[PDB]
Amino acid sequence: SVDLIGINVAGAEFTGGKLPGKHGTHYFFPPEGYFEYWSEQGIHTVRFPLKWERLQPSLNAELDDVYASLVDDMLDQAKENDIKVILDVHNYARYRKKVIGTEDVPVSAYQDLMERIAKRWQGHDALFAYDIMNQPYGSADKLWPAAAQAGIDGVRKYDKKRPLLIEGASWSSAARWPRYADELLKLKDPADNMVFSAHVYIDEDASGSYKKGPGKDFEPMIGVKRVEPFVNWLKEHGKKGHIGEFGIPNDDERWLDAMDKLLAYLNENCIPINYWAAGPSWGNYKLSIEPKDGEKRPQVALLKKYAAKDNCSDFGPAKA
Repeated sequence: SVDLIGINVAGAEFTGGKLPGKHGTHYFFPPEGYFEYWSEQGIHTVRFPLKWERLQPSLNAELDDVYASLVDDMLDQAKENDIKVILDVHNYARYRKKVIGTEDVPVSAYQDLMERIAKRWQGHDALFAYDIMNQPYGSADKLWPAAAQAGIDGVRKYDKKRPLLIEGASWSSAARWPRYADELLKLKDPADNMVFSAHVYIDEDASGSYKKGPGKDFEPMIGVKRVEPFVNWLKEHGKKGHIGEFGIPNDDERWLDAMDKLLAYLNENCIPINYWAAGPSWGNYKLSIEPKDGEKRPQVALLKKYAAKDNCSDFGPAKA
């Protein structure tokens, strides 16, 4: 099923400079009982960041036993709690800081990673989709379309059915999406099951850092206005879409109003969202919606309201 409302569950990609790092010290997978809470809240789709260097510390090599087994366990817990999982290679189109498509990181090495991910997990019922790369940006933008094709070809060697979530250049910006997405139109999927996934934050610079408050002339429609270029591109080209990241602070009604207006527009166009972020080890991080004693999470009420209004059977927007 295609749920319009989902959440990022972040933690396995934390402390990216510590490689391999130690589970429970530098990075964190869901503990036992984690998925039960979100399932009870009516949230059944999760986007799950993974760090490429931890899954595959040598290019072209077998996946790391320890880290890949933690993914096995998390997928098992998801299935036990009726959670659908989008695996996210959360790597900015880079491996050990080098862009996919340079001599350091050939596209064939990225294809190898995606083959191994699909080979290991295509048989797992909790796996819903592959978000093949988080936020290409900067020096990776030009080479990203060719890298995306290699990642698509990699998954399709072993999984010929599941959707592939294809992000865009410039941090997968929804607001700037049509400026760069021309070369994504040339991507070819033999299974014809690609879904484009953009990101949107509503601080001034759209980084999602929220260094300041809303500001005097804050526009409540800012979220809608920043996803319109993306949704209109989908309609113009007959494509399907998705929003892989959006989040807001908990400390101003203006943020919540903009979130409500955004969710209404996504609902009208059958565009799913993955809120950023839940996760087992966020502490007092400003964008965390994980429960924490004494910290309010008004964003969750909005996600629940729109989960009850989900009447879509597929990724939109519908061609009508």
